[PDB]
Amino acid sequence: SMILHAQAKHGKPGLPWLVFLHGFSGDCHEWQEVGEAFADYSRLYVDLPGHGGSAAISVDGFDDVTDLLRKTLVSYNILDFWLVGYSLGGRVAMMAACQGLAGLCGVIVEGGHPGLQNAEQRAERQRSDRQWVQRFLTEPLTAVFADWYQQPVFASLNDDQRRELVALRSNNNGATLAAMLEATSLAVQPDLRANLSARTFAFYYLCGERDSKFRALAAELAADCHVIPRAGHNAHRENPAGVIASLAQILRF
Ligand SMILES: [Cl-]
Repeated sequence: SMILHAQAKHGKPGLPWLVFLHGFSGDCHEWQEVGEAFADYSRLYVDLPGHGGSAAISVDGFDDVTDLLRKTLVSYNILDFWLVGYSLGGRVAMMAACQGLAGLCGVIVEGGHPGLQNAEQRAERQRSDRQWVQRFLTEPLTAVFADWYQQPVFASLNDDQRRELVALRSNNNGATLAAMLEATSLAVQPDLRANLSARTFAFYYLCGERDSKFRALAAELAADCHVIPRAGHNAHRENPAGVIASLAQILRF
């Protein structure tokens, strides 16, 4: 059966694995600047459905994604690991941990939304996301991304940072990207605050000093929050030395 495309790097045999999950439009290169600091651990850089080398892999919902995740982990023979997810990757990570994974130590989430709290909020999100879908599904990505990185969550960016990101993300497939966006929209995602608060596994949170929206969301979660200095929503991209120190504080204790 099919499994997610991933890049594996081996570390010491007695340490767990660091399973890294990128955000929307990203690929398995997202966490590599950070991940490579943890030379003694094994690392698995995963490509989510519709991204990188997993572009052709199609999913309907989160269930399908977490089934691909369970199967990928089994193929790589990962029995002991941590799930590290950024934003979209952060949400598939929380979703996967709550459904249940064999040999999970803990989940580290960076700017991952734990879910909307009412049917009205979900209705707004579904409307706004369906707009984005058609935009990715038709229009040139190079133009769609220019608007994508102007959303309130990316406010803290300067135009120089924004130019680079639009250039990096434009190298993608809009149809597969749109199908993923649809399948895992925050509108369809349950409110996992209860399941996380149940404290079924170790759970940590990171977000940038400048990520006002997710700093706020963290206050609602039963988890430690590491606040990355001089960084925004994608804090590992702006301050990797900061994010390494935070992950090290957690993993090496
Ligand atoms: Cl990003």
